[PDB]
Parts: sequence; C-alpha cells; structure tokens
Amino acid sequence: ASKLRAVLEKLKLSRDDISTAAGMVKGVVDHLLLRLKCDSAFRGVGLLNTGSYYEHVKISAPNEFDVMFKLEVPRIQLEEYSNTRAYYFVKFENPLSQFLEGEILSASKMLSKFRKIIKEEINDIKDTDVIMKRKRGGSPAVTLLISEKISVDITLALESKSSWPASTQEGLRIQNWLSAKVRKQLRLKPFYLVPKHAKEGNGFQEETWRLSFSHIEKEILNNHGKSKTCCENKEEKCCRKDCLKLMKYLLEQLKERFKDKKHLDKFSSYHVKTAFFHVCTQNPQDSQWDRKDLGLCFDNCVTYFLQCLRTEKLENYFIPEFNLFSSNLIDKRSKEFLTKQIEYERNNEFPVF
Ligand SMILES: [Zn+2]
Repeated sequence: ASKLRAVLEKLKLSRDDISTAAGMVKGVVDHLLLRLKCDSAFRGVGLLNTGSYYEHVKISAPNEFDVMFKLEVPRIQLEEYSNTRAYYFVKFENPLSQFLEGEILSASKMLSKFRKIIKEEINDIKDTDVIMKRKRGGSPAVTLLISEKISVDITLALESKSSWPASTQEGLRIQNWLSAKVRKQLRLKPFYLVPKHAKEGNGFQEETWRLSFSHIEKEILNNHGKSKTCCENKEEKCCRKDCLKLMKYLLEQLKERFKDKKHLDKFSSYHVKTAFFHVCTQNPQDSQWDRKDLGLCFDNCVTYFLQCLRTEKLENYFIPEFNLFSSNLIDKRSKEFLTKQIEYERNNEFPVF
C-alpha cells in the first residue's frame, strides 16, 4: 500500500514548515483573551481544556488554524428547537443580560460584541500585522489573517458543566471499543454550544445553538485504542489516525477539483470524522487497524462512507437521531454525485492522491 504511505509522508513533512506560524497564532490569541477578559460579560472566557491553542480542520492547508473560545454559563436551561435534536434555544441580574432577546440568549448579539471587541483590538495589535477578514457570508466565527500567510478562525462557544442533553442518552457507543468505564468518564466532561451557521439548512436567522463535542472527539483520537498502550511503542503502531487523515484529504481534494461547481459545498471534515468514528466502533480491535493493512482499513473507511451516501444515513456520533445525511440537509443529487466521484476514485487507486 505504498501510495497511501507516500501521500501521508507528504502531508506530514509539510506540517512543520511554519510552526513558527502557530507561535504567532498563540501570541495573537493571548492578547485577544486578555482584551476580551476586560469586558464584564466576557470575563469567564478561555480556551478549551484540549491541551492545544488551535486545531487544523483542513489538512490540505497547514496555514489555516481553528480556535475555540469557551464561555461558561452556570445553571443553563435549554429548550430543544422543534425536534432537531442538536439545536437549542438557551434560557436562564448577571452581565449576560445584555444579550437577551426577550427570554433567550441571542447568539447574534453576543457575536456582535465579540467581533467589535476583537476588531478594535487588532487595530492596536502591535505584534505583527493582523487584519480581520469579513464574510460573504453568514458564518459564526471570526477570521484573522496573520502576516498575509496564516489564517485563524475563532469560534465562540458556551460551556455547560451540567449533564449532557437528553438527545445524547444513546450516543457515544464506544463500550465495546474503549470501555463503558471510559464512556462514563467522558460524559462527565462539559458540553458546548456554538452558533449554527453557513449554513443551517434553515432560516436565515433564528437564535438557536448547536451542540459541540469536539473536545470529546479529540480525547478519543488521542486515546483511541482497545489497548491502553496503542501507538505508545514500536509493536502497536496502528493506522487509525492515518485513515482519518486520508479520508479528510480525499474529501478536500475532491472539494478542490469541483471548486466552482456547487455540488460538494455542503460536505465537510465533520461528515468524514463522523463516519470514521462509526468505523472505529464497528472495528474495535487494534488488530483490525494494523499498520500493514493501511490499504484495507482505508478501503473500509471508504466503503463505509459510500454506504452512508447511498442510504442517506450518517448518524451524528453523539446524537443518534440527528442524521447528517437526511434529505432535509443535503440533497440526494449531491450525495449521488459524491458517490460517483468516490467510486471513481476507489476504482482507479485514488488519482487525487
Ligand atoms: Zn493506535
């Protein structure tokens, strides 16, 4: 399976060029947090306990960073929006009162202050040239260009240390893979809520918030083996992380080839990551992920993704009644098209690589 390992080798030696870039990101991020912490409403702002400032959503694009700011909201009350099991109105004199539209927490008012505070603060930046970058349109993040080289998306999330919403009751089916002990410990961690956008497959603007468990995703990815010592020695170097990379890259490359067509606009690394986690769940033994079976394992990842497309069924991994592939969200023609692109790619030993 030399081609896949070739591709990987390329992706990795590229992940080193500007990690002086990450150094810049960290400095900007810290100035911003200190500025945001001056405002009474945002005093509890901070990074997620993930052991990192940033992540790379796009593995094609090392210079694009993703950052999350968390804001704890104690004693939070959620109202589930219309049977969509992932979107919620937030309800509860505290400083957050200024973001109330009536009874509910308004995302657009909070983001409004957030952008303005940030936008003024990079005008006085004086570390390196940092400019903002507007949206055409609609996104919840904030995007900065550092040194006309490095981009950072900043997402603001609400943190709740309450127990997880009922819609997750039957989620995170990792019992036969990681232990049920691990599941229990995982669900004791906080959960997060982010502004939906670009786009919601709705709207355009109700003030609902979407659940996020990207901190839980990260933790399983770094502790992903049946064996407590998976990937910690030369004898147990599995290919689970490599398959996710290849899948993310496969989607990205196809999204590039059809850049100015629109058929793949609604597909992202979240679908790939979600399918991947299902495959992990279905193939729980480390021996099913032996480094020497890189080709087979990837093929499984691909054929599992294809079945999801064909059957329009991709369950959110934490929220099982949320279908990322329902016709309500992605049109069938779009899935049919991605199916064909992907079948083509499998049949030809992956030319996009
Ligand atoms: Zn491993």
